[PDB]
Amino acid sequence: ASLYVGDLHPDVTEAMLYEKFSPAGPILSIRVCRDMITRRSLGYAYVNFQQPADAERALDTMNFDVIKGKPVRIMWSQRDPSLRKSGVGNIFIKNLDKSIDNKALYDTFSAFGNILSCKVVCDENGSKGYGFVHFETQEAAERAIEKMNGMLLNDRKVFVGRFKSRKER
RNA sequence: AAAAAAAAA
Repeated sequence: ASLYVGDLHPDVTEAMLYEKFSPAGPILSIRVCRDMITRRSLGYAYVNFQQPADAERALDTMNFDVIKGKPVRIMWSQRDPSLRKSGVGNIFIKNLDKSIDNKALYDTFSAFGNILSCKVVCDENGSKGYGFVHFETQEAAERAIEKMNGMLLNDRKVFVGRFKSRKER
């Protein structure tokens, strides 16, 4: 019943998160991670629910909601970076229809299996064009590719390939 | 063109 909720605006507070998540169910605790001494926020926080059926509800309901201008990425807490660093179930999407946001991106790929974390990246002028979707399974990822890479999504043709970090790149 | 993230203070 622990949730990682990130992509937070450097000013979002534990109080604002409480007001945000409280509706999903009773909270055990909320904590926004900040730099040891400067206290500068680290752009993410833990939201601990009392009932996992609440944490799960909040995850399946408040995902992508905007706070102080930013869409929050919510996922089950998983402090071991191994999978993330190894992007095995992680795919890359290029050439998005701008009208395409996180939610839209989630719905389109969720069919292939459980996705751990997805984000359509945007900048001041919006949708920026691409994003990623980390599936819990590389079998899921394999099926996403192929069954999506190419075919037109919102008039536009998309490129779906394995993630490939900046180094490989 | 385009190639993310997470330090329980």
